[PDB]
Amino acid sequence: DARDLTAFQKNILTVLGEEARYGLAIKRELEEYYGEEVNHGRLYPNLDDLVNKGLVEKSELDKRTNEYALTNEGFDAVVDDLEWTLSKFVADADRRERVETIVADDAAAL
Amino acid sequence: DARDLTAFQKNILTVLGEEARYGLAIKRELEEYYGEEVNHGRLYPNLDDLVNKGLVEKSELDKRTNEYALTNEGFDAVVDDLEWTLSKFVADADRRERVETIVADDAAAL
Ligand SMILES: [Cl-]
Ligand SMILES: [Cl-]
Ligand SMILES: [Cl-]
Ligand SMILES: [Cl-]
Ligand SMILES: [Cl-]
Ligand SMILES: [Cl-]
Ligand SMILES: [Cl-]
Ligand SMILES: [Cl-]
Ligand SMILES: [Cl-]
Ligand SMILES: [Cl-]
Ligand SMILES: [Cl-]
Ligand SMILES: [Cl-]
Ligand SMILES: [Cl-]
Ligand SMILES: [Cl-]
Ligand SMILES: [Cl-]
Ligand SMILES: [Cl-]
Ligand SMILES: [Cl-]
Ligand SMILES: [Cl-]
Ligand SMILES: [Cl-]
Ligand SMILES: [Cl-]
Ligand SMILES: [Cl-]
Ligand SMILES: [Cl-]
Ligand SMILES: [Cl-]
Ligand SMILES: [Cl-]
Ligand SMILES: [Cl-]
Repeated sequence: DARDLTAFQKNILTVLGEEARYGLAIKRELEEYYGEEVNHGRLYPNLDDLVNKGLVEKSELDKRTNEYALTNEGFDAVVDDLEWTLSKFVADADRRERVETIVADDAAAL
Repeated sequence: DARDLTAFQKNILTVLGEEARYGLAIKRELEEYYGEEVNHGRLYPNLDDLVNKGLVEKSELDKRTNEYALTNEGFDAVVDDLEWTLSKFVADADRRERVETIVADDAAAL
């Protein structure tokens, strides 16, 4: 599994689970999550790690810009952790109601 | 913030989101997740960290039950990360349906 990834690496995969993105756009999504700046020197070595692990695929677009996307193995890692999180969180009917409301509101906002 | 926690620390919170637990029980749940041993010396220093951060407490349910449990702030942290994860995962109708099915199957197992 990918269950030994860092939180930062897992968050990259979560970002790419929404859609494929350029490196700079991943950085912005992570900054919005953390509420803090994310340095290029942290992001890109971690992207290279995820590509080497087969969880992310890279597509070069010019010379300063790459597009990154989940592989199926990377998507499986996102789903695996979501399934585990939900298995623990959905502990009674009120928890089930909370989750279902979140999902339906996210879908309605699309 | 709770968004700066390590993956290991976030996984403790997830375990306690299911129910309050004795330390040895947290260890078991984490070992089932990771598929590798989790040493005393990794788990308990991090439990102490989460207590000092106000996310976990030692609770005394009755006179003979003293377990680890989420504080209100710890529960907020678990919900906050689930909300962010779902906001990125629920990216179209098929993703919506997938999460609905995960939740329904979890609920049925209760
Ligand atoms: Cl981490
Ligand atoms: Cl991290
Ligand atoms: Cl994480
Ligand atoms: Cl983008
Ligand atoms: Cl870029
Ligand atoms: Cl960009
Ligand atoms: Cl998750
Ligand atoms: Cl699971
Ligand atoms: Cl309930
Ligand atoms: Cl709830
Ligand atoms: Cl309901
Ligand atoms: Cl609700
Ligand atoms: Cl227990
Ligand atoms: Cl114990
Ligand atoms: Cl123990
Ligand atoms: Cl026990
Ligand atoms: Cl498992
Ligand atoms: Cl305490
Ligand atoms: Cl709680
Ligand atoms: Cl999550
Ligand atoms: Cl959010
Ligand atoms: Cl899907
Ligand atoms: Cl059902
Ligand atoms: Cl059933
Ligand atoms: Cl049934």
